[PDB]
Amino acid sequence: RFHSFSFYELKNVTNNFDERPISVGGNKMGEGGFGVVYKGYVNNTTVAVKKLAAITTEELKQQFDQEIKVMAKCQHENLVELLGFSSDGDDLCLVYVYMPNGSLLDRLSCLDGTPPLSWHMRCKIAQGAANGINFLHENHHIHRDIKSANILLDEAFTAKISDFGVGTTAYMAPEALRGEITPKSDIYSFGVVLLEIITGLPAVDEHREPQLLLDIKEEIEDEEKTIEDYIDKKMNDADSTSVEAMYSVASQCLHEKKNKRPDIKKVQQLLQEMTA
Amino acid sequence: FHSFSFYELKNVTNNFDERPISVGGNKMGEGGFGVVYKGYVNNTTVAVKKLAAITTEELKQQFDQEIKVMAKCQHENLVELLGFSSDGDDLCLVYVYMPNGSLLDRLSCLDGTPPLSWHMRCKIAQGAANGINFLHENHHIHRDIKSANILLDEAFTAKISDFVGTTAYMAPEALRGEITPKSDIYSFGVVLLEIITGLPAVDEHREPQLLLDIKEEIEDEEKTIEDYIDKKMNDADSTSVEAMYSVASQCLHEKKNKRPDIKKVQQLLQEMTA
Ligand SMILES: Cc1ccc(C(=O)Nc2ccc(CN3CCN(C)CC3)c(C(F)(F)F)c2)cc1C#Cc1cnc2cccnn12
Ligand SMILES: Cc1ccc(C(=O)Nc2ccc(CN3CCN(C)CC3)c(C(F)(F)F)c2)cc1C#Cc1cnc2cccnn12
Ligand SMILES: [Co+2]
Ligand SMILES: [Co+2]
Ligand SMILES: [Co+2]
Ligand SMILES: [Co+2]
Repeated sequence: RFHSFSFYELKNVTNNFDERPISVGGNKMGEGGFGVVYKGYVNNTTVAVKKLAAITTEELKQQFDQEIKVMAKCQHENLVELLGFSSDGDDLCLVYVYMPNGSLLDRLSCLDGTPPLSWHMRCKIAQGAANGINFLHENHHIHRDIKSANILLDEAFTAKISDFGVGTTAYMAPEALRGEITPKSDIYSFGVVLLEIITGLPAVDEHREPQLLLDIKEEIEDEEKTIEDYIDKKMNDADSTSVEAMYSVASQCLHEKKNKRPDIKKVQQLLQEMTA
Repeated sequence: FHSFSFYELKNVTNNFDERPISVGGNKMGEGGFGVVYKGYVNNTTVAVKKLAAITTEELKQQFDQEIKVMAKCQHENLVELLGFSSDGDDLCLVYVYMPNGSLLDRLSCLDGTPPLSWHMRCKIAQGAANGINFLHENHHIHRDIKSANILLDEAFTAKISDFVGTTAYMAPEALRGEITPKSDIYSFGVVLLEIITGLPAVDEHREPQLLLDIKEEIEDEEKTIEDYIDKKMNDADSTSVEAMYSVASQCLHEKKNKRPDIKKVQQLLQEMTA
């Protein structure tokens, strides 16, 4: 299943856990979630290495085992993969396969000058994220934090659902803001994600009206606006038909009432008929 | 310049097909008192403004005034007027087509074009400043300086164009009716903010709605310029970004006599490039 790494290999491969950012040539790509994450290269693969730091050194462990426990079950083309771990001396380390095209969020915003995603590619990424969510649901997992920053992209730009360390309020369904734990909340957050894919806009912008992307649904329903007004201008290949089809899916996902939202298999089917 | 027969530009524009170019028509846009069409003649891709109805002979006077000013405005950084057509009706002005469109469209990455790098943006700023400087040396006030009026050729060389004012770009004294080149400087400062941020000059749904108001926020230290930098560049170092922001801040001074003149702006952008 998992390759058992030794802490000292992981130390050597991250260049002794170089803390300088990769933009400068170091190995540190991120922080947060009770650990720092470093780019490395092991077993002929570029990898992401999360080294856990120290609150209560036993709850760290708790989280360490939990992640391995859940990641063991979750293996799918459209999920991020846990290569292995190290329970070895000094620290705890988790090793994931590195996705070189980053998050869907960064590419939608064209961070660092990457070219804009085409509509074809956007459609395929939506289908893939839907498939990964479907795997999570079929096997009785709730993601509880679906967002564009939790969708990574590999060399081929295939969607890989991730969960970096109760959710993100700009993506949260009303019932989830009230404490309910259900997959239908995942479907709602995914509807927000589809709005991001269509518009290229972030989910929340404090300096924008509306501040929340989901509210554009209202503006379109009250016919103060239309979807064409919000289409990302950074594509030349987007046809009105399939854009409206994706918007329909997203709108159905964003129903305030959780039992009126489609399940993930329904979404899958609608996104299929979108490009069929 | 070249005198065209009206039927020639009619032939070359597909009889002034008014459908937009995206539909397969020839209409590039709506400017001044006429419509702008794409055409091709004499080994040159051209933009043809056909003027329409406003008193008719004042139309002819504007036509003649444009030919007179553009006839002796030939510069690397200005739009190049190729010719015209005055036989009967209508009046037509022919310019050389700029295939990379306007700075506004490229800053917004319209139709999926890649984002302009920081280096390219700096060279475009310098070129636009050179065009303004040419205009000002020859005692011309532009009166409508905006990113939509900065075109770009195959090499991304900035070309100033014109087709009163745009309120998101206007200096306070220009809003009160004054006519001075110092207003041009203020508008250029807005353009520089656009180049830094990728943001449009006005956004009705944004706080603030006017990009120029970010200066206040930065000066009132509610924010920093790094908060506003376009994310769509990987080559923007903090030093030269802050340098161009300084230039834009000086250009945006409310007191017209406290703004630098165009040559000082050229010097400052120059030093920014190092
Ligand atoms: C450091 C790191 C830590 C954790 C995870 C991670 O995604 N863990 C994960 C945990 C649980 C679940 C499923 N559960 C969710 C909770 N829910 C309550 C139950 C179901 C899933 C899921 F993928 F399946 F979704 C993933 C990924 C990375 C990464 C990475 C990485 C790889 N390449 C790059 C390139 C740039 C940045 N990162 N990066
Ligand atoms: C059709 C057309 C007509 C006119 C002009 C035009 O800019 N005329 C102009 C007239 C006067 C002046 C001088 N100022 C003196 C002081 N006066 C108060 C203001 C005026 C200047 C100036 F360049 F010098 F600025 C320019 C450009 C075009 C174009 C075009 C074109 C070509 N390719 C493309 C690609 C995309 C979009 N457009 N486009
Ligand atoms: Co604020
Ligand atoms: Co001829
Ligand atoms: Co350089
Ligand atoms: Co509104």
